[PDB]
Amino acid sequence: YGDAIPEVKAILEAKNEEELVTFTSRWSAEERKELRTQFQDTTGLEFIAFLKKCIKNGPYEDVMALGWDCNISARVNVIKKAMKNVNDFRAIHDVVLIATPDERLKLAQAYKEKTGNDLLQDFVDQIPLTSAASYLCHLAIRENRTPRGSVASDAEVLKHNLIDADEPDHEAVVRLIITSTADEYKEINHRFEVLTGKSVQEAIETRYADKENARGLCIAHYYNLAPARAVAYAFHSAVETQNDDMAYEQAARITGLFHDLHKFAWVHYACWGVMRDDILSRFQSKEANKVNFRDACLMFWKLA
Repeated sequence: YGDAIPEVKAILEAKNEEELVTFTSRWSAEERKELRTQFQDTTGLEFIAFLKKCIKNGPYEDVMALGWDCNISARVNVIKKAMKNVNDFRAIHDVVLIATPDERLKLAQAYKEKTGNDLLQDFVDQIPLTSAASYLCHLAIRENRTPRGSVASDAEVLKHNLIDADEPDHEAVVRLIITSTADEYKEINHRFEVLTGKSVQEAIETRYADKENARGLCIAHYYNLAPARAVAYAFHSAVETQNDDMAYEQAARITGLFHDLHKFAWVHYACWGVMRDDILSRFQSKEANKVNFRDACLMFWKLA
């Protein structure tokens, strides 16, 4: 790290976003953490804040700042930003839906240590229970997965609420999905497809006109099938977003949080296209804070 510290300090001082990408590519998660520690010991500067001070704000900065951090710290930062003003359910969902029970516990602990408040209590105070999106937030952190031995009837509950009913029972749908074991859910999913001739994704996206709602339910659904499939869907949802500010914001977060943990998202993305090719095609902005995002994104996903 002795040579690498002055190397990256100089890259940052030059605002050389291109070289920052290639520099970052050299290091494992364990090495990034060690490098930040030594960087601060040697230079007196906390690495992430210095990176943000040097690199102009936007999605390129976001992907780098999230990607260089420890994953749980990154998640805490994302939740706080998401809840500061109008709740950004897309960001909260990414954090709490794409999470093992242990990741959930570690997030709760880190969030309490950082903010002095329990995550669940902040959800209680700041997220009224109305929409599917709101129920996903609360139930994701409250409820565990347990077998029910009712695969046929659970598939019927999904058909009834997603397709047949005048209005879905949002809480019942969220509870069903969030509390399903992976084994039972694979079976529920198949039975739903047989019963309806539709994918669960299609049924959700047809029913829920609010994009945050539809997206969050699809993430929870896909997580049950495979964690990296939820990540692939979320990435797809970013790619197909017409508004560049939003598409790049979402892609930066998803990449920063999940590029290592869910490295095989590209396997599941193949449903929609070749992930490498779509990153290249989609992220072509000339805006200064976006121009180098594509290359950062490819690097973090090992698709360069």
